[PDB]
Amino acid sequence: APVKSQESINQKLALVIKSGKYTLGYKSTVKSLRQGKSKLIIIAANTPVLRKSELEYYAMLSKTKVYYFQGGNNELGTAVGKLFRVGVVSILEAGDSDILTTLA
Repeated sequence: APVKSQESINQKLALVIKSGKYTLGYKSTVKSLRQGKSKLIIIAANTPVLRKSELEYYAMLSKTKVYYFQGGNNELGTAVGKLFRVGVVSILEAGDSDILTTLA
């Protein structure tokens, strides 16, 4: 619902995911964050303190920005395939648009 126009992060991130490199769902992000290889994580859930903080810890172990898209709707599933129905994503080689040096 793009009245919360922060939501256009989805639009720019799908524009990226068209050819820039990503990972999807807790284990898949946690994997490639522990590979150090991200520059941005999306967490589209109203995420509890210990689970946000572990993602945030991997964002800090890697060199990665954190974006809490925490509106329960998680419209981010438009960029990545809504089947997860919470939107935890991370972006690595964004070789398309600037997104993770614009959010920096």
